[PDB]
Amino acid sequence: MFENITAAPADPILGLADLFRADERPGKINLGIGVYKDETGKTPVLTSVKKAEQYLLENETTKNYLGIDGIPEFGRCTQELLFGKGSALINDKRARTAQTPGGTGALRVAADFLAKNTSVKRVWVSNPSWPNHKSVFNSAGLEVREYAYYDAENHTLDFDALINSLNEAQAGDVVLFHGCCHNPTGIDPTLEQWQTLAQLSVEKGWLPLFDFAYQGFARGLEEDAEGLRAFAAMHKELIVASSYSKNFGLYNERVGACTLVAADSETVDRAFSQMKAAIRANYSNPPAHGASVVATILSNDALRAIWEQELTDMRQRIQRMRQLFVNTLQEKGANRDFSFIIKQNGMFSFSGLTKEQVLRLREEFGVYAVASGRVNVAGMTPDNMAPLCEAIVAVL
Amino acid sequence: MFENITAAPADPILGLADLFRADERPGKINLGIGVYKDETGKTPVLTSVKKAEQYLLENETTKNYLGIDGIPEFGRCTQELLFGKGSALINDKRARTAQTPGGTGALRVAADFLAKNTSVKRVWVSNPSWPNHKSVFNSAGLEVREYAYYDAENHTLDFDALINSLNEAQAGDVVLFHGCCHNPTGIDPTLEQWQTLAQLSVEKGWLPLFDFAYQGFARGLEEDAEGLRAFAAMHKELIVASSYSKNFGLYNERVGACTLVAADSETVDRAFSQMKAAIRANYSNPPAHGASVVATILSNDALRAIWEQELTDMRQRIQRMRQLFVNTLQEKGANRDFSFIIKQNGMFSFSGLTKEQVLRLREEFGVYAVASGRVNVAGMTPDNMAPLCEAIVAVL
Ligand SMILES: *Cc1c(COP(=O)(O)O)cnc(C)c1O
Ligand SMILES: *Cc1c(COP(=O)(O)O)cnc(C)c1O
Repeated sequence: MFENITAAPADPILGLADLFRADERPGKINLGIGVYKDETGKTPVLTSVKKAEQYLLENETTKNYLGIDGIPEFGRCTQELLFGKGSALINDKRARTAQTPGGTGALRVAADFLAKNTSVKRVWVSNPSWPNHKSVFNSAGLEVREYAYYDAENHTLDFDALINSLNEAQAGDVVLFHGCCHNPTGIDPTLEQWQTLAQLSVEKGWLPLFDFAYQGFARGLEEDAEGLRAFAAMHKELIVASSYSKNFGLYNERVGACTLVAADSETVDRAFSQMKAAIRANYSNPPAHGASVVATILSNDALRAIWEQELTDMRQRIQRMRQLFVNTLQEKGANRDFSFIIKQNGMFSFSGLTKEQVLRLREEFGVYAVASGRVNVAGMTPDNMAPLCEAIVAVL
Repeated sequence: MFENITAAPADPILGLADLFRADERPGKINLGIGVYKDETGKTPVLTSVKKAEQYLLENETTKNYLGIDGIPEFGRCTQELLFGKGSALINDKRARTAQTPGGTGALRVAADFLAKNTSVKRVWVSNPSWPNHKSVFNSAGLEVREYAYYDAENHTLDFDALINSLNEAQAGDVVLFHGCCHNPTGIDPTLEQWQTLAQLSVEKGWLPLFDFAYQGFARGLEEDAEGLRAFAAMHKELIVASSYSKNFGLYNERVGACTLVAADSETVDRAFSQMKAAIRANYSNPPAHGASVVATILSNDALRAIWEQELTDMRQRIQRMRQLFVNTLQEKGANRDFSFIIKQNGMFSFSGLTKEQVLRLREEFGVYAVASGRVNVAGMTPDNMAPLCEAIVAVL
């Protein structure tokens, strides 16, 4: 039944790792990773989540099943992080949050729910976007379409092409928005554009799906949700797949949320019964440990203050190398002007390199990066900086 | 898009819990739960997994993503538990194990893989079986069929009806077998029947899917896998969805495995690339904590010996109340003879009651049970025994 021919193909970024370890040579630099790294190259456990883990060891007395939608505490800590404390959405009981395995886990649950209970047939994702978005949505029977976003040239958001392209969408189409700037480009909407897009969607009938995975890495936790909240003000129904992998550095514990908002509490509960039916048929109920850590910190004033200092250090560190890479590039020769790197938010950026400068950089220079030219600046440190900017000047 | 009409319906066992807490009265007894409970009514964390959790707090230094198929250690600890140490299957590199979120998580992954990469269209599950089996398989586009198993009368396995019914299956049909006896009935195959069914399947062309969730609760870890191994000897390809929820009492950490075996290593790796493609499009990669606890204990001789003493206490405790319930039923009046309860393995058993003796037992007697008459004997203790056997004699 399986013997002879089934198939393959390698993940874009995930197969690039098995030639990082294999290289002998001194220099070897991996940008092209997807996690954060500190000035010494490690992805440490946060001081704050180690404290909440000692709390959980001493306090937990059972390991019994969680409800299908998880830990209540977690759900409202999420709603308050995504929307704010005083939001018409929370006091009006318009939102329901399922605790889910990672942000990908939340998108597959948005997907199965939508594919099975709704009339939705296409979702519109940006070009470029995170490659695993097509697979999650195609696995739920939905085909994916693309709306312009960058193209390239000016190194910015091509606002008029995204809209002239978004007009080809009909009214029960989902359009997926990145809340916290864009993987792979780091490019925003400005608040005035998020407002210009929230009205459009209200008038054309799109149903927005915000993918929000890097909240806290652009200007701060609150400022990073103003796009979302600018749409949550205008919408009756919306969906958000949030993740706590990159901000609680809780990557392998699989900690995410799928929030559904619906117009009123009676509707959102009927809808959320089917979202819970979807989940029951996938993994049955969510992993407790990581969500138990996120809810213990977010509800403890001491702990939550150490976490926020730790998110501000990561955030400040990435900003530093955006600032420092574009400077070392100037004082190391540098052909092209890279000023665009600064205010392009978060960990990833398109270096601008061709799919030939990347392979020249990788075969015999030791710098790794994704062939699309996407680099992770959190893979950059101060004493690996000038070996890296030198290698890049060598190829233009 | 969601406002007005979507839908509902309640889970068989999972909705029965919200009227357990709501009852004031003294007596209130919940059988109809799905977890183990000790002689005092609690589902404690195992001594052994608390020790492995202190080890993990002191030792882990990162929380970075696991590969798609998880922790290597976990995978071979599983292969050695499912198949034995010296198995042609392991030394010949014929099996690949993905670490998965719970046993349900492994079945949805068997399902998506099969539905998308294979010609499989129907799977045959027993009547009765675990109700969430139809949903997992239907969500993957597969319809479910049923093979006779119990019907009722003799209170045993109706061997000839299951086979006369299994002949209506064609050759790329999956037939799902419960390895460790049967949810909901606790009824086996004997080893001589598992051998009689392994040949049948080899000759008709079925592809077996073993669901193995209660390994260690019938006679012991090894004896409980002899059905599986009696088929793994005869088969070229097979699938098993194993779970560590009920034996490591690790319920909410979501710890399971999906093992694929294929005829040779080159095939099973091609097949397992697509199984990993399936997983990537669902939750991306599995939760680390619980699997990290299972692999730390199974690879430590001290620790693994405390765990096995703890699995033998649970196993001995359930046997005790099977023994004691059928005795208190004799000395408390008792109409019918309940001798069938003993050697009917594990936690659940069909009490034999009608869907009217259950509702009489629940509305004004305080004993809870699933309407199908399924009881959890681990919900039975020594000083709740004679209140419960008394209530049952009262209704016949
Ligand atoms: C990382 C990421 C996710 C999901 O991350 P998890 O590791 O599953 O929490 C979702 N969307 C985008 C755009 C991401 O970058
Ligand atoms: C409990 C059970 C499972 C899966 O359990 P998890 O809680 O997800 O580990 C699968 N099959 C049967 C027959 C079960 O009883």
